[PDB]
Amino acid sequence: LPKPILRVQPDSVVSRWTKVTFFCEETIGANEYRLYKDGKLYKTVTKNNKAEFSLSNVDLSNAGQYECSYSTQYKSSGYSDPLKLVVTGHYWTPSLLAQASPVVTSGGYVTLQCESWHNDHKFILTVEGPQKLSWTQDSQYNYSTRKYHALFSVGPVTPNQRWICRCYSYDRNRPYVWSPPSESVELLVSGNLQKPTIKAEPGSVITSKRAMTIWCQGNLDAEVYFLHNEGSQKTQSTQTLQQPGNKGKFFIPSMTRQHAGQYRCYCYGSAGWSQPSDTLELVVTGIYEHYKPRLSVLPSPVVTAGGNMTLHCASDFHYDKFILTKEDKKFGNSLDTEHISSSRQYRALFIIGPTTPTHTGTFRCYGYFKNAPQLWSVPSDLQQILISGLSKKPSLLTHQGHILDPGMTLTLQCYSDINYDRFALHKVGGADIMQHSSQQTDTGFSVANFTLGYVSSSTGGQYRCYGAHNLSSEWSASSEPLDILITGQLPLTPSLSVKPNHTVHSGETVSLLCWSMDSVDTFILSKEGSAQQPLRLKSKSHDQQSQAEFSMSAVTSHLSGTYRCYGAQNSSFYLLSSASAPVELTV
Amino acid sequence: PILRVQPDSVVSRWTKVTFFCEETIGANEYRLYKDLYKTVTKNKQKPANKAEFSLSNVDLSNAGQYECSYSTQYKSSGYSDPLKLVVTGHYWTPSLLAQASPVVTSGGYVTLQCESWHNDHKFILTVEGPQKLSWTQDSQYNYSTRKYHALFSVGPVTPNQRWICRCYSYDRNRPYVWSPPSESVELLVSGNLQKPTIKAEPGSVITSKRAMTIWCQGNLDAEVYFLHNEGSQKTQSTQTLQQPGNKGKFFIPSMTRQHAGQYRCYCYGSAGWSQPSDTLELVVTGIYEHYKPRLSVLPSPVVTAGGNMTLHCASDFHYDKFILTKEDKKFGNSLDTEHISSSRQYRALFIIGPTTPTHTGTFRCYGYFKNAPQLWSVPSDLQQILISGLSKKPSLLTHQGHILDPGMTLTLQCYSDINYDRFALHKVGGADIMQHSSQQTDTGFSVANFTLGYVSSSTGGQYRCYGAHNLSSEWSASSEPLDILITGQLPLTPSLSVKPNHTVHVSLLCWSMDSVDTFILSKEQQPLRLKSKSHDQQSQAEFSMSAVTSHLSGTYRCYGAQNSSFYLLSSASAPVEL
Ligand SMILES: *[C@@H]1O[C@H](CO)[C@@H](O[C@@H]2O[C@H](CO)[C@@H](O)[C@H](O)[C@H]2NC(C)=O)[C@H](O)[C@H]1NC(C)=O
Ligand SMILES: *[C@@H]1O[C@H](CO)[C@@H](O)[C@H](O)[C@H]1NC(C)=O
Repeated sequence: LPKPILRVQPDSVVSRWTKVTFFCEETIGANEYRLYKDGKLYKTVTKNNKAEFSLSNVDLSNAGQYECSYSTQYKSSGYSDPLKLVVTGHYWTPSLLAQASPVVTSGGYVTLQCESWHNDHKFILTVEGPQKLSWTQDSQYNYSTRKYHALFSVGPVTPNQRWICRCYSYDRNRPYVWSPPSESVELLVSGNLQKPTIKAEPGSVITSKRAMTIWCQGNLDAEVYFLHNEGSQKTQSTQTLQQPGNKGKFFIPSMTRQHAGQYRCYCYGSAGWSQPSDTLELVVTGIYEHYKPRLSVLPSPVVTAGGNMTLHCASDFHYDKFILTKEDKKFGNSLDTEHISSSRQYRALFIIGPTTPTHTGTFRCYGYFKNAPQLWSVPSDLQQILISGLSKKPSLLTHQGHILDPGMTLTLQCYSDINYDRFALHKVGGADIMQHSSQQTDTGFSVANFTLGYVSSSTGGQYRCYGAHNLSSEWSASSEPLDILITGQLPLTPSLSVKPNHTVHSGETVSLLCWSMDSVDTFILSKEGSAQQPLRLKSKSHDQQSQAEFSMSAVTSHLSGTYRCYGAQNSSFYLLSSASAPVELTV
Repeated sequence: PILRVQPDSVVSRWTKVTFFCEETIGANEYRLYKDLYKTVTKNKQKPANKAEFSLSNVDLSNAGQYECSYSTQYKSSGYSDPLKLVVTGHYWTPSLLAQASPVVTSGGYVTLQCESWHNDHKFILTVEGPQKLSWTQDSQYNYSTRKYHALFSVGPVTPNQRWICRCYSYDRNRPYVWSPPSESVELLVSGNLQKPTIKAEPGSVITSKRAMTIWCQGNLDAEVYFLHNEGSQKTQSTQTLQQPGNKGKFFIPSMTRQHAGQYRCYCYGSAGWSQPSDTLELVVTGIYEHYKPRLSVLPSPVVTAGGNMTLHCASDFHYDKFILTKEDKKFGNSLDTEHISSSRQYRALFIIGPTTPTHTGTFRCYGYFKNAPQLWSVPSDLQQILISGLSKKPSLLTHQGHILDPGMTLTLQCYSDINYDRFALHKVGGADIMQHSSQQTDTGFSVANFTLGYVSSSTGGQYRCYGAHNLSSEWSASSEPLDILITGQLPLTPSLSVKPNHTVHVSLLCWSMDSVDTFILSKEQQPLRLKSKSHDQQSQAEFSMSAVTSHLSGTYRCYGAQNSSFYLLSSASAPVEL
């Protein structure tokens, strides 16, 4: 019979009072297995090819050499190579933990629990001060954690003394006398002096794994600043930058989940403790990366001053609440998410009161859950809001004509008699807003180049322009609407007709007509170099053909003539048909 | 003075006590202050110089803090060190007090002390819940206060259960026979759920003895909101307005010292406790009304956008710090007070970075001490700041003429081509700024009439004008300066002369024997300035024109002025008609 193999989990060197299991692996199938400890029968396991020997809570006596044997009814033969099980004792140093938090109001108590691995009857808590205060407690035994502990209630805490606690344990009459001390647990006292001002230089919202600093500047007689996280964390700083005034540095290399939450600066000085700082809430983003939210604005990203505006942030994921932020700073408050039964979206409408110039900026929305208020989602694609104002209306004129072809490039241009430092272009129905600086032309007024790429079907619409000053943050009023029309998209093609003679006199009249057998809702007259708004007429169909009369009264030589006519439908108000054969009239 | 008690400060019940107020000086009257309680008058006619305050048969109500004052008729000054008078009861009912504060972090302990005046050996602390938790402690005896007490450490506190503690006392040999309970002390748990938003409708800064409301709106699954003052106070509200959402009402009839400090809203609901609200700091003003501070601005109450500006608030009293407020809201932070050794003033300079339109408003400054950060002084006389902007320059014209004499009323008028909703007038060197509504004249531009009272010597100066829009908070640029000149202030009167002919188809001269620095020509129009060259001890000035037109025909007068006052003119000069 082949020799068996004995395994141990965990490793052969185990700490005291920890469960261990002996695994006896054998390829043959054995009716029973026998574990021999130091040459004596210790255990016997029957059935279940591998058998286990569980030794929960290993004591010092259980340490030694072990052997496993496997047996069949017909024969047993093999003894395994012995594996030495070694038990390691525990340290005598006790553990001192603020059972609630180091925060204490003046004249109050904070409960501290001191645990250790001693059979010692009594524990001691001492405070580092001119007078030495001691508390003596008996050791209680917790059967679940298998550890001896004792709770202390230090106090009453006076706001003039610095409280640093250390724990000791001993027995009354044993040679080893006292145990080594625990780690110093310092209490945070809510004094009566003036509160320090806590700030965050990068901001209160930081993406994960990035650096940030937390500084609180308080009284000039301070000595030590404490940065207490409400997630039960505490950082201590003594060396503070003296210039200018007392400023306590707290640096975090990379933000994680354990660094988010509310923070308060506690301050001890020459005149005692001080009132705690304001609750600065830190927020770590970059979690929940899969479902990025999306934000949009109604009715337009540019609204008049003092008007209704509703921002809409929704996500396919079941977020609990949505929070809006402007720039890197929090904005407004949190709103619950509403589950639309149809669109499968969790919605939240950020209704805003009468608009103010302060609302102008860059908005983002985040998603998070109630159980983790400081763990936000990935930021959403930014949505820029620009509230208009009551300044003088700039003018938006277009080189190269209104009605364009796909193969030409349009560069929009906005100017204003008032010296505006910056101009903004907006397309009605769009979301993005383009901002360009203004250059001082020789005529003395500002001019902004708004370059636009190759004209495509999307480019047609309505463009408005706004002005602003450098120091100012309030934008101007809207500029007169600008209709950009795109030709050559609709298959239908109209035909043009002229009523009278080609050579009309300086006072003659001409009613022209463009008609088409195919259905056309509106017709548009175009002039060569039509920098002017083309004339739009609805179409009245006497025959199966749609037609429209563009009457001309008291024509002049400047009006050389009218050349092409275009068709349009109600489905797309500003996407025009192809051109009609040109017709040149001469006055 | 020193206040003595016989017997000791801790007296048995129903026993007579006497207060001795010993003072080396002789005082006409004595006043005992409890927490004015009694007054004995001895106008030195009485032999003894010390007065007694007999409190026969002391009950529980007499316990508290006591102060004695001694006064001379001409002055009173001294308060004595308060001696805590403790009355000891014999009854069974115990008292339960949160030794620190009801605030608890989830999974922690809060120490509660239960004291009583009985010889009961054991105390019990019970929590009001479905599961019954009990703590049994032996009574420790304090020999100083002669009262039996026992400390309890309730916990661990779970953020899912509502913790309401009541204390009982009993005897060891018999159980189930408890004494009546103490007042229910409910712990405030710092949960992990979403934090409520705490607000104050009137504001965070309120004058004393006035009413205010504190509302915190949190989760819609809440049940009870707790408003905990960091001065160890707690208000509980259950009935909340359902529409719209859960809103907890907290009303205070009159604000006092005990209502100031930082407040936080703790919230318990169906899903457990929640993180406490933000630390809303309440401040009660109207205290220290004796020494009102004063605030001023340099260089001018109207500065250009993005410029240096320093606000100066000082007071004769030794305040620790000064705080600036805009409107009813706090602004900036606190600044230490600097004791100027010469002017006996405690100074604080509020330096402001590059100006922003948000700084436009109404500023006040308060004084307070470090030991009481929420007890501020009486508000100072307001100082209004109006930051200018980059809008189009308005125009400033004056009906009824520029140069006026006293006993006349001047109505200033400011217009601008841009539709401005509101106009503001400023006088260079002044502090106040006048704001008027705008009138839309038929010409298409806005116009504001700025009425000025009876013209006096002080009223002369330099007035500027600014424009604004309703929705906007950014003001316009400055309007061209307007110099107002006052006639009839200097006794000397100059004379004018014309050389050629009465009927011109010419350099004029205004002369004065007395020393005169500058001369001012006036048209019966922007006045003309002439410097004086002193030939033969007389001052004179020639005004050349190099050309003449029909419009220039008129009556021209000259006034005198000195460098000491640029806008205080002399009396009128005899007319000369061209
Ligand atoms: C704004 O755009 C125009 C063109 O889009 C710039 O230049 C003018 O271009 C037209 C024809 O394209 C010429 O007839 C003009 O003579 C050009 N003007 C000048 C001054 O060269 C114009 O310069 C742009 N503005 C700025 C500040 O770059
Ligand atoms: C066309 O115009 C010419 C002159 O321009 C005129 O003589 C002629 O009669 C006109 N004919 C018609 C048909 O209108």
